[PDB]
Amino acid sequence: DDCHLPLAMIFTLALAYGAVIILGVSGNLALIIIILKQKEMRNVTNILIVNLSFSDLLVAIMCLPFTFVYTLMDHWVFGEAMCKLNPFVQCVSITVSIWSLVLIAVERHQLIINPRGWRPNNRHAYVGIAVIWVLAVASSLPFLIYQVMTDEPFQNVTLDAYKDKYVCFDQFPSDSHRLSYTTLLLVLQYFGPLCFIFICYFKIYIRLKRRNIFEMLRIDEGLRLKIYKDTEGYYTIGIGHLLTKSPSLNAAKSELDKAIGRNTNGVITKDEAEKLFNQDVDAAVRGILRNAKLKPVYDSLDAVRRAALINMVFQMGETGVAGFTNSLRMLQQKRWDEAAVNLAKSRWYNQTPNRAKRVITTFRTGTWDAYDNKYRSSETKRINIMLLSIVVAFAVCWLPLTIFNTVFDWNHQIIATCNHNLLFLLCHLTAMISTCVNPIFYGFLNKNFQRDLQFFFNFCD
Ligand SMILES: COC(=O)C1=C(C)NC(C)=C(C(=O)OC)C1c1cccc(NC(=O)NCCCN2CCC(c3cccc(OC)c3)CC2)c1
Repeated sequence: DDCHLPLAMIFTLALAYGAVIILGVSGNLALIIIILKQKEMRNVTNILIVNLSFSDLLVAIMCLPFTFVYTLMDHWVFGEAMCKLNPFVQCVSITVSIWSLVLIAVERHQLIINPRGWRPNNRHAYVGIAVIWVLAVASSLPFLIYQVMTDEPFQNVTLDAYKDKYVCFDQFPSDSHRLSYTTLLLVLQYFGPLCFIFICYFKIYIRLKRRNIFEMLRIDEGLRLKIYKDTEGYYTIGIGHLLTKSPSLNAAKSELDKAIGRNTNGVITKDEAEKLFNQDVDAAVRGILRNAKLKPVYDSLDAVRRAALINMVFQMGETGVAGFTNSLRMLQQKRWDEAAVNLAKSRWYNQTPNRAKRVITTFRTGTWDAYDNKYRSSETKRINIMLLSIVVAFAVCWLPLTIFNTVFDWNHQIIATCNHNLLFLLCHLTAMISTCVNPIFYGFLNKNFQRDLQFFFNFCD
């Protein structure tokens, strides 16, 4: 066989695997214990995170050490029971994690669409996790059924006359049966769901940008649920939405019952106000793009700075903002500090300083730091970025082993060498690291958990 694996690699790997056990097993068990006993911190997202780290506890116990030890041997010393479970319990774990991450993305998407009235009773999450586990066990079953432990190796193993040497290998009906199962598993259970997860998180980001523009105008133009007479003298409702220039209150009430399409009687809801504000934002955007002066300036700006421009259109109008000739020129040319000086030298700034000072600070920094009251928008931005990073870390971790496994499923004829076993252990370890990314991203990036894990570890002493 001309084979020779060095002990300089073996011990370094044993240290690396042992580190991923003590960081994984403890971290995933700490994440569970904290969320479980800490009631009210056990929300739909957190319940699915406990389910996610429970599967990562199984692959760390049932699969991780047995695969490493078997690789360094020409025979399976753990029995038929541990042999058949190895690909099954690993597959179930990848699948449960995939669907639990899918469910988290759907829950986060429902929260960004409707945060006000979304009060979910955890029973739908318990229903989800049960369906996920039944779906995972079912789809993974052929690995358990077709994994074999026979003392009849395909290849020459080292002689041992006193004991019968057994080998743990996959023995599917045929190569087409194995390859067909494996390719739709990889496509429909790995790539497929992941694509959908990223689709949701993109849709979350897009709807969050439009709701950030809502919070900006709420603080400035003001959110009113009753038909009120504005500075001009005409009837308005919500965030500066004009009904009619008609002086009759009943004539103005008729426009609201037409805009909403419901018998309002002068009173509308918080959600009803956001729906019309978003329509005005689109109407303003359409106008800004129709405006030759304001179109190159809007196109130049980022999401935050475009909102500062929209806030200005909502206040002065299109002909109003167009009058800021030299200031818009500077904003177009990305001179944020120079433009902040010029926008303060206006008749707009002197008249409405409180609003202007905020709009100017947003045009200079390019962030919602001017509107510090909006800290609720800043928190869910951090949570969704962390949750997306968990998905990417999961996808990247398993990707080298997923490639190694398919490459050798199509090239099943190829004999396992010392170079293959080293490459496999480097892929297996990277995949095993996914067990650690769940508590490290939910600990060192989550503010609630980092202080809580320290007030539990030091409390034990
Ligand atoms: C829903 O997503 C999934 O279910 C999976 C993903 C995403 N990610 C991994 C790592 C999987 C896994 O661990 O599932 C249990 C399965 C999966 C995917 C594709 C393909 C496969 N193929 C097989 O298991 N073939 C059966 C043959 C497996 N052999 C791979 C090579 C290995 C080996 C080991 C040492 C040296 C070698 O050199 C030739 C070869 C021996 C076992 C699995």
